[PDB]
Amino acid sequence: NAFLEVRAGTGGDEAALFAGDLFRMYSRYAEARRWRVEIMSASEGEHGGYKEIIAKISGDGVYGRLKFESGGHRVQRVPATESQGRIHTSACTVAVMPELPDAELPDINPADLRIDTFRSSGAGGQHVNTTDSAIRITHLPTGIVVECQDERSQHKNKAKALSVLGARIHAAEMAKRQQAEASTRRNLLGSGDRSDRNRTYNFPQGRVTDHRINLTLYRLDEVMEGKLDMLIEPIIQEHQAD
RNA sequence: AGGACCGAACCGACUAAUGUCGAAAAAUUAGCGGAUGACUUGUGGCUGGGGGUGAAAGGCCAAUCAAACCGGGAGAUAGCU
RNA sequence: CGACUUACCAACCCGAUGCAAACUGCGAAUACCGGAGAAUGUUAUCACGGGAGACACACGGCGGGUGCUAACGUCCGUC
RNA sequence: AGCCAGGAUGUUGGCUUAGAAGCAGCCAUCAUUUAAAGAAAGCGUAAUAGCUCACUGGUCGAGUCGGCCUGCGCGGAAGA
RNA sequence: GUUUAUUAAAAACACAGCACUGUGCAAACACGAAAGUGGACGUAUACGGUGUGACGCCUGCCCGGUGCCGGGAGGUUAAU
RNA sequence: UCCUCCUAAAGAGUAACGGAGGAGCACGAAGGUUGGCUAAUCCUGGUCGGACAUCAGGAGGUUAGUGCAAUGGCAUAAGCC
RNA sequence: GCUCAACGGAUAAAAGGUACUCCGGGGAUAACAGGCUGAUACCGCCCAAGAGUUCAUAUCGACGGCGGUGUUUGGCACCUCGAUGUCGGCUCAUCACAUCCUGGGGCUGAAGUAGGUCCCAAGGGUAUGGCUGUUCGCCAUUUAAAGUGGUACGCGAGCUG
RNA sequence: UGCCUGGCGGCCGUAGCGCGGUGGUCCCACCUGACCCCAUGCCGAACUCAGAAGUGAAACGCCGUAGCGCCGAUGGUAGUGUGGGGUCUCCCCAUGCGAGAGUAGGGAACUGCCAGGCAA
RNA sequence: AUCUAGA
RNA sequence: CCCGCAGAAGAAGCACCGGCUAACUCCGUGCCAGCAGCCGCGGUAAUACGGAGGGUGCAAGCGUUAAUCGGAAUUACUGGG
RNA sequence: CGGCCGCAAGGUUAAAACUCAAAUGAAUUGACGGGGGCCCGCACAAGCGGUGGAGCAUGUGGUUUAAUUCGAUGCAACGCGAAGAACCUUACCUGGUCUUGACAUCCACGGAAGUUUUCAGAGAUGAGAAUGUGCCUUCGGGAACCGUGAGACAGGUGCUGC
RNA sequence: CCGGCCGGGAACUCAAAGGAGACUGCCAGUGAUAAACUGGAGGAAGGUGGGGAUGACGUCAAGUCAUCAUGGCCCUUACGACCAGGGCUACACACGUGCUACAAUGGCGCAUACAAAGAGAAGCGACCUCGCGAGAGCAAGCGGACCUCAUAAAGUGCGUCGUAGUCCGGAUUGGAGUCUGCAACUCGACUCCAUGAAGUCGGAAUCGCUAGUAAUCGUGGAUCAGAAUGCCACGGUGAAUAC
RNA sequence: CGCUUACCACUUUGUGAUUCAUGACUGGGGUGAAGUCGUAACAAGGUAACCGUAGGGGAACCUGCGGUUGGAUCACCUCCU
RNA sequence: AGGCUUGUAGCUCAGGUGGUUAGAGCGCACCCCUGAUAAGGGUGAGGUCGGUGGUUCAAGUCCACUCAGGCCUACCA
Repeated sequence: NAFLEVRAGTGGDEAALFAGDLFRMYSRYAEARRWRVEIMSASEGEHGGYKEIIAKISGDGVYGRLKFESGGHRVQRVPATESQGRIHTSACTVAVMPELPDAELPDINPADLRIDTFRSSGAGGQHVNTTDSAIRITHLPTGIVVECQDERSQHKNKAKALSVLGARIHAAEMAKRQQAEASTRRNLLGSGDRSDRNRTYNFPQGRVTDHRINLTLYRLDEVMEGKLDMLIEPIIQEHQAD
């Protein structure tokens, strides 16, 4: 499965209105091969279409069919918000991120946990001077200690020092996963500007050129309702070339 | 000139050691702060106990103070020892 | 809207087998109330009157709650 | 129970032709030679090979193997 | 500068300065059953109280609550 | 404070900050008496009507009802008219 | 005529602080320390699917089981309230061994050098500084090694505070 | 006294359900009609009256059959009073009492008082 | 109130 | 510094070509690749990018870069506001 | 920033890196003003009947499909191109078939054109069988048609109305 | 034989040709004694009489390369050509223009009146008969001022229904038809019989219209074998309003 | 010769002045063929704009006080000029 | 750890006490205004009321049971 996510680039009104019409294109493509498409979030534009539309597509090998659409898509047409009638060039950017499911974020294995019970500091009287009532727990494979020294009994210090320990293994993992989301998305989502990045869509000539495998399909009605079979297929051939 | 500076008398009491049945019911020895001032001091007054006085700590009021001391109600009361 | 099949869960009834302090179509020993009969017991029994103490219990046997079928623990019953 | 003994075959199986053959799965789990033995447990393989095993003969030659009811023991069992 | 004499000398207290408020003098307020004395032989540039604490840049919004103040209509209301 | 069950050891009684639940009312009739009656839940057939309204029959025999918590009861009925 | 409901009802009518405190008492009842216990803690053992290039058992071992010690926070409140000075440091130690080093072995997924792990062994040895009152810990740099503990988490009629 | 039938019982499942037949001269159940006594939260279905033509169907009774209930030993086991014992949160021994379940089986009742019909 | 970016 | 010898024999690149600036068309790409002193070219028919042909400048040199002055009467005294 | 000045707010004196090939002044022709004046229009006001609600006809978008041909898409597209889609038209799809071709000129040979008829196939088509062999004379040929051969090509309702 | 059907006649209606006609010609006022405006006469008509064609320089990088033509590019055993079936008519919906209605100034039944403009030969098609009706048989005429479509309808008279989702409305459907065409299934039009739904003047907004206009009523043509509620034209009746 | 004295070079400590690097964070500036919030300015720019200064405000800004024309409309009332 | 109090449309809240019926603002969908967007105007849909089980004729409500969020308390030693 995959996350198809189309952010609009240059031409912030027009390419919003066009990112509507890439989302309808792969929308028309996923309905052809019978895949579930679902708009998880959609920031609408000003005059139609979207500034970003991240929509999970599930199905049967969605990622290998659609991993080649990440990058820019430069759009030559006369716009809708054009009262002088000249050509304007814009761009949309697409990313395709794979499914990547979840596993249990803490392994709460207390055989890894060095439980350090020591004497409390602060106030208490003769109780502080003698009872320990303070606990460091050290998750050894991660090196995250947390010291809970809150209450008089050490048990309600220890259960707290296992709750906050579990939440810090959980948040310190979720920053690795969430760190690697935008680490890869930035590399795939281009700079947004029209320097050609992985296709064109040239409506006055009627032509489509994917820069790699310099295809020169003149279709543009056989592309704008799915039917990009001839678009993708030589790319997967010259991707199984390596 | 100065609630100015350094410093004895003088007033005080930040620090350490000694002393803790001591030389002393708060001292000594070596240092220490103020030292013409809102200073300090002699002698005589004046305020009296739910009252005094307090640059205010519940501090001081005769070695006693979150209510003096003495005599009385009184042989209080004591489910406590 | 005719209808469709199933690698699939499963009510009642049927047969077999278990559990229950707050289940009983069964049901003890003991205990308790009552009457009859000896024997033994310095009337041990009861009612009324004077004087109290005491109302902090503890462990061990058994039947239990509770606790971890922990405690020289804690709470009951009986000895 | 020992011991110079013997202890295969097509089945390099077809089968998932990536190897599996006795030795990662499927599995069927025939039958020959027969004094007798299996279309098979474990190592070594990349799998082979290689070392072995239940069984069958000689001689030696007498009991031998494994359970139940049990009695007492042993280990598990380390402190200031 | 002052401070718990006899375990605390400080960041506490006080201070100059600022503000709010009360007081028209037989002053408020205080000590006094009371006469009376202080305030002050002073009179609002004076005096008492409360907070804040030189100096510099400043001191925002809330009158619902609890006070204080002004009002006096209507209701309730004492002795009579 | 009170009611019901269990603990509570087959009379009664019996503790715990033991386990579970209710009460601080209702009713001039839901009281009395006489007379009459018998459920719950399923199945079959049936107008809209339905798994669940009313009908008829059958199975079943108190799994119902009892003004309200639980125990004890209750067809001679204490339940219904 | 009373949610006199704290329901055998003290009033017709009543909230708090005291680390400024005081008195009468109690170890009838708490904080420290000892005790009995062992939930918790730490340390062993059992079975074994797996992890280890095949291989359960060099090494780890899930789901579950059985015990030891009296160190931890606890349970109980048995001793002490007509007083049993309570943390850390300093000086001084002393025992246990479940050994950190040194000494002897077994296995190894042991070529060597170096290791891992397990058994025996307590004779001696076992840091110096920064930070924090700190124990603990983090860090720097050593070392053959920087052991875990009992001793009122030893030691104030020895010191400090 | 031999056999029916009705009432009132005793008794309370060895007695009650099933399944199979069996009776109508009386008795009983049905059944006929519903002026009127009387009734219907509608309805002579039930309750009440006046009857007998018919039927033994339904019920009621009787007889038979184990398919079920049901009753149920003997012996053992469980518990357990009292006294001792242990390898103690549970067992044992001596001793007294002794279940429940299941088994062999038992079993489709017995019995009075009166009244009517029969054979005597 | 606003009307991006290719004479 | 002179003769012989012998054979056209041993001897031409570099920049530019849209306006400024002398010198043009075709093909290749299609805001890409790229150029550029400024103005600006390339968005499918490019005298501006790359190659060909042709031309233009200069020449054993040609171009870029760097530095100075000039044009800049854009530091003005000559010679400005 | 540094100095000086100020109680402060601040003032005064006064740069640099960097960025862009512009910024500016006046004046002109327009366009625009929720600036002015004068006019105009079914523009409003004055009246009449409607659309939007219903049902259908028709066009369009959207969606669907194998194809739902292509174009027009404020005013100035939407009963428009279309003054008329069963077939044809038809350009679209599915399936069958053809390639100098359904369409024209050349070159070469052959074969009058024309009629009639049968078999297969959805049909295009192939496979045939009859039938006539006439209009001018180089008469190895003319002129109307027709089949084969390759090449010059024909063809395109393919693309750009930027 | 009351039929402009016959003799006949050239008045008139009409038919086209040529001509006259209206030009601020006339008058008064008013105005810079100027253009011009208001009113009045005459006049069928009054001041561009009512209508139409006729579209300046330019504006939209407007529309069409699919009417045609052409630059460029492209395919040229294909995107070219032929053939049969399908499609351009699909249907969760939205928008535009229309047609029919919601009724009683109306529906239905009968009798009856009053036009213009057109089209017609591999056409229009009488007459007569048959069929309930679309239509079918023979068929006269006419390339037409004569013959044919072609009964004009709203109108008027007389009944009738009495405000009902109805004798309103006509969708939708079922059955039988008829025409044209080789062919009516997707997908034609029209008739007959049964069917009889949504609909009771329509939200916010919104359009056309100043006179024979709006509104309403019927008719004809092109396209065309058939197939319009569209387009193009024609006449009937015929308003309110502008301060 | 030696010794000594004064002068003085390297060198060493003290505290500064300056410039050059460097610095967690921070203030404004510039550019960017797209973003968010508004519309402050250009017409009387829809409240005339702008200068100084003060106060407030998400921001352009808004408001006060003074000033300038580098501001438009003036047969709309009314009529005397 | 207890004790008290939230959970209702896509978001923010009433509705809960008081047992029988689900609303508001914004958002969203559709149609007008507009050259076009915003604003605006007209029309509309949208909930098993945090999941679980009882009582009751009936659970959004009433009692347990939790789950996610919030505040308070957690002291003398």
